[PDB]
Amino acid sequence: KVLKIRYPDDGEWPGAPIDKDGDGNPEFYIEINLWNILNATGFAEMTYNLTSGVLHYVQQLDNIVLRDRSNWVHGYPEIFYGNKPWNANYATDGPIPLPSKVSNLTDFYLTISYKLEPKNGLPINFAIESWLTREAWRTTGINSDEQEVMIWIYYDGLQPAGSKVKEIVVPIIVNGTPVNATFEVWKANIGWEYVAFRIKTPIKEGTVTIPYGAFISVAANISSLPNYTELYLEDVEIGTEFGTPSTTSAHLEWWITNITLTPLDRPLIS
Ligand SMILES: OC[C@H]1O[C@@H](O[C@H]2[C@H](O)[C@@H](O)[C@H](O[C@@H]3[C@@H](O)[C@H](O[C@H]4[C@H](O)[C@@H](O)[C@H](O)O[C@@H]4CO)O[C@H](CO)[C@H]3O)O[C@@H]2CO)[C@H](O)[C@@H](O)[C@@H]1O
Ligand SMILES: [Ca+2]
Ligand SMILES: [Ca+2]
Repeated sequence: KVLKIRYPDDGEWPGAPIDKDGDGNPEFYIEINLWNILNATGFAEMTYNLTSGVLHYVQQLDNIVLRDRSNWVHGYPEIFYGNKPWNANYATDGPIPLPSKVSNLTDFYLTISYKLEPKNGLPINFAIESWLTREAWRTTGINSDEQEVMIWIYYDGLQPAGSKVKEIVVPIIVNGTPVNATFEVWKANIGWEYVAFRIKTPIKEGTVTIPYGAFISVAANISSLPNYTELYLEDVEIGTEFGTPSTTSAHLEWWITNITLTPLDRPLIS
């Protein structure tokens, strides 16, 4: 009834599938993903109560030494749907067929109910991201003709990579009320093309619905990549990046009670 992963007990890369019907196809996949931490004291723990429906992340890390300061953040504990293209983990038991080529995909809403509690001014975000790859089922990383898209609905003390391009309006739902929100658009070349959308009014808790195609359509429009609509939307990842090169302790807790992807009857890109 309860799934738990823990760093450092489970190794360098704790992770597990959420497979509530035990059918061998996960609905979601969880990872602690401390990808830029070389060593730390303390622990990080992610639990998922299958019975009550709550994901709870608890982190108390100290003595943090990074693998590369130039990566800036320490890690990205997360839950995702689809095929994460950095490893052999995947979750495909859901209504949206990911991976699929962006030219063939439905638009969809993403709704998340959550609460964030970073401690002591820890720099964090709450970021949704997707990777867009040239092959359908990538498991060995990302190339320079591919894209990373993030959507930050909370942040404190972090800025996206690269340069600010523009601001856009995206209609979202916040705590049940539809509302025009503003997103900053940022773009970088970091070994692949990176496009980030950073809300101008961060939301530290509640229920938020976003239209995924509004973001992928702007990412397509501003891209420098050839043949963009041939790329595959591999996954949708939801997690909190945290830390800076100056951060040596990182205590954080969060909860997610619901993630829903709702297909629409319209193309992703418009
Ligand atoms: O699963 C076990 C296998 O793990 C392999 O290592 C993987 C690791 O699982 C995976 O989680 C890691 O992914 C990170 C990716 O989350 C991160 O994304 C960044 C992004 O680059 C950055 O631009 C944006 O700002 O933030 C994102 C979130 O913080 O990117 C880094 C690459 O820079 C990824 O490392 O990828 C690992 C491989 O690099 C082990 O290799 C394997 O042995 C093991 O069996
Ligand atoms: Ca399943
Ligand atoms: Ca994978």
